Amino acid sequence: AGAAPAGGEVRRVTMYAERLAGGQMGYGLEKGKASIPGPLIELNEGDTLHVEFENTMDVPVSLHVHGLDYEISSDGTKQNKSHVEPGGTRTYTWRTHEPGRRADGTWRAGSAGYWHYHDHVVGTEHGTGGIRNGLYGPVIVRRKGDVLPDATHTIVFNDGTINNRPAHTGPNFEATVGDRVEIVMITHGEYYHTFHMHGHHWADNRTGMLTGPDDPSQVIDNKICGPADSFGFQIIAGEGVGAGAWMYHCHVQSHSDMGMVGLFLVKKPDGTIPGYDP
Amino acid sequence: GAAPAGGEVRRVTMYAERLAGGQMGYGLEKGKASIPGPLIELNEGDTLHVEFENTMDVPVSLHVHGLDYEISSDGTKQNKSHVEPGGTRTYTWRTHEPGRRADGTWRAGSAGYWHYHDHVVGTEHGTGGIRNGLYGPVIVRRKGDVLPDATHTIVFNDGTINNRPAHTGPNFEATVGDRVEIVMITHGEYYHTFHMHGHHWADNRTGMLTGPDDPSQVIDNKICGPADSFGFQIIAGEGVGAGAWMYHCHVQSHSDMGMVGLFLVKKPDGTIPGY
Amino acid sequence: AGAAPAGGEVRRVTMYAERLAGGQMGYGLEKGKASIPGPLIELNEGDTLHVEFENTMDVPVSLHVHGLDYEISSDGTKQNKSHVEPGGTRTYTWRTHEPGRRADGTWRAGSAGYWHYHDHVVGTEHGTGGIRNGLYGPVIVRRKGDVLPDATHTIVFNDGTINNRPAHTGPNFEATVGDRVEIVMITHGEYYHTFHMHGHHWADNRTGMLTGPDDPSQVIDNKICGPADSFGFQIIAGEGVGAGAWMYHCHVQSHSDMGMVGLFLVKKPDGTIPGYDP
Ligand SMILES: [Cu+2]
Ligand SMILES: [Cu+2]
Ligand SMILES: [Cu+2]
Ligand SMILES: [Cu+2]
Ligand SMILES: [Cu+2]
Ligand SMILES: [Cu+2]
Ligand SMILES: [Cu+2]
Ligand SMILES: [Cu+2]
Ligand SMILES: [Cu+2]
Ligand SMILES: [Cu+2]
Ligand SMILES: [Cu+2]
Repeated sequence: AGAAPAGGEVRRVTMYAERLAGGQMGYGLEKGKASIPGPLIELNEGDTLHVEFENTMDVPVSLHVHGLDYEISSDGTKQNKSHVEPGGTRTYTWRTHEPGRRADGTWRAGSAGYWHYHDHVVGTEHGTGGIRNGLYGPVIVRRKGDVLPDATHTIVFNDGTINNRPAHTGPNFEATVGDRVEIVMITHGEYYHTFHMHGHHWADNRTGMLTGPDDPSQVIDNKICGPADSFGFQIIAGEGVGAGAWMYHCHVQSHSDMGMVGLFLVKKPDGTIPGYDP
Repeated sequence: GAAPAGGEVRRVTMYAERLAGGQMGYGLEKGKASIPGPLIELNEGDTLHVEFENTMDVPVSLHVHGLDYEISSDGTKQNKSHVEPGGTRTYTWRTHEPGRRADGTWRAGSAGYWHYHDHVVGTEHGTGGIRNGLYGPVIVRRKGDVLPDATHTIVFNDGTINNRPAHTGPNFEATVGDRVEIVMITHGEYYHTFHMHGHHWADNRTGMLTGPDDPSQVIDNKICGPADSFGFQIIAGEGVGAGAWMYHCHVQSHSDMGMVGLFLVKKPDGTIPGY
Repeated sequence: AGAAPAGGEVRRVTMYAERLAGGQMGYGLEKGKASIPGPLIELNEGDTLHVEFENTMDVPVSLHVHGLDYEISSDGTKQNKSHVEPGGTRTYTWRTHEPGRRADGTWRAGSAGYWHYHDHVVGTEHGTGGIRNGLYGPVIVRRKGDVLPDATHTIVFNDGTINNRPAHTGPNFEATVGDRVEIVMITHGEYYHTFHMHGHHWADNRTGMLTGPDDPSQVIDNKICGPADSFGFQIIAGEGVGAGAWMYHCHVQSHSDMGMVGLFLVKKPDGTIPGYDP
């Protein structure tokens, strides 16, 4: 229960790229704790982030980010010699800005939104191998006053997997009726997808909720997405529909049949989920 | 005509039936199933009880997008909310108006262009049921929405329009000046792009800009994937006049192989120049 | 540069459809100077354009435009005999209109937007051959008061090529830090794509810029698009990021690996590009 403050802090974090089991690779904030997706990075508009990056891996790796402000030296491409050699370290810097009126009279959009970072050098100079291996994660940049959620869950459609998981293994997320639940939805790889949530719905705009009665944004429960698309939203769990095992899945039929499905488990306050019997 | 405030409790019967050629369809009366299924129209606030009967020999279900439904009306075998052969079940859809929540945020209303479809035939995601034709449109209107003269539903289902054989339309007729509503739904395996000659719409809830402050892009071509639904109203012939106005998927092999139809816009005298 | 005036002029131009080398086909405003993409057409809402069209080729050809007001005789399809026979001429007329209140109290959208024209009869009755061969070009319709760019660049994803160019050959576009640069981005053919620009971002609305602090449009740097989609935007070159070779590419991973890539070369005021060697 709260809102994002105004930003402008200089922030620091250590990040590592590490091999994981089965040919996978992940980003982590502590050694041996790499995850797919990588760790959620949250900033308020105006914040600067210095990522003190370490490549623990035996092959080059990079960190490229969407939406945020970065100089070429933090592009994270071989083009710009801003990759990281094996065993090497590098500080990537991401800046963000508030919205404001330009001198030419136009309005400059702020950095706020649902973004993501990923590798750009593993396998190919566009990171095809590193992204396939799991080198991706979410970045939320919040505008002053944006509503904060009770929990945030990241769902990545990477080719024919969710979060590089084996088919038919979710992931599942739990909430209680009334929780404000934030979804970060990212796509990667070769395929288009359509993200669908049973029992819930959001506005197709920056925050996923209408700004008020004048917001003409479409309200949807199904959204087409392709490689490197990112969007997000906040829903009220069970709003107008109640507790239950609410499925979410890609709606491309073969993709849902092959396992691109998971559960949003919404509990009443007493913890019950009517009719859930897996 | 403009939509009123909703709030009524409404009722329909619906049946799932086998149709010719391994197809299956929904209908509001027995032996009268259609593909797409019947158009369901509600005002925000309405409740709909669908007294549903599975007349076929395989399980079927009814799952809806966008509307408010309890988990018992999800329409999946996972919840045992499917309908066994010969069975019946009442699925209930509710709808709500927009309004501010107690937490201070704005809750969107139910209004928009939605759809219902099977979730259990062939697979536990309805792949065979959707392929066979078990889909239909639902429109929920907001108080004050302008009402159209006609509503036409165009479903891109895999490589087909409305499960029709290639190059068989469908076509739709209007008169210049008619306010025509299009419901545009996609199902199956493929992405598509919907395109209309001679006409354009806003990429927002209603397909019409709300006024001069609406920044929505105006378009005549829209990418869509399985279970996407959108809709819009056009003034037939507005700024362009009468004629056989093509619509089609703009994916080139799809338009070449048959996902094309005609919006046949008539002069007042009933004729179409150039057709 | 400034702002678009109110429209309402009646304009005329010659257009030719011509064969080019390698089995290609292009539109041009001067005989012998066709190009792929075709010439940029720019109109202010309310303007009329009479295109005096000549088919110099040995196959029937047409001119079909998106978004604009055209009568059935300027549809440019075989079904109403508005194609152009080999050697023939025809006047295609495009009209446009301002937004306005209808007498019924509803709001009529204006013609403004990022549009395109292309063939509709070469090879198939949907122009599959003509489009593949290069018969496509951009149309911009501006609203009174739209900000004018310093330059406009057109990027067409046509099947697996950019602008029918051999793979890995760009195109590249040059700008100086602070330039107001306009991108028109058109897709054609068989495939879906995702368009991504490093170092830059835009608003997913008509103009690509937020109208002000009440515009809830998502700000993005990645956008899914399919055959005959058109969108555009304006960016301030290097805004918040500095000079550099800023890659743009399809983000479908194999497409970026197969050469659907180019460079937005943003130069320092001294004309140099840091970290880039030509
Ligand atoms: Cu890139
Ligand atoms: Cu998918
Ligand atoms: Cu659903
Ligand atoms: Cu990327
Ligand atoms: Cu489902
Ligand atoms: Cu298609
Ligand atoms: Cu067209
Ligand atoms: Cu569905
Ligand atoms: Cu066409
Ligand atoms: Cu591509
Ligand atoms: Cu077209």
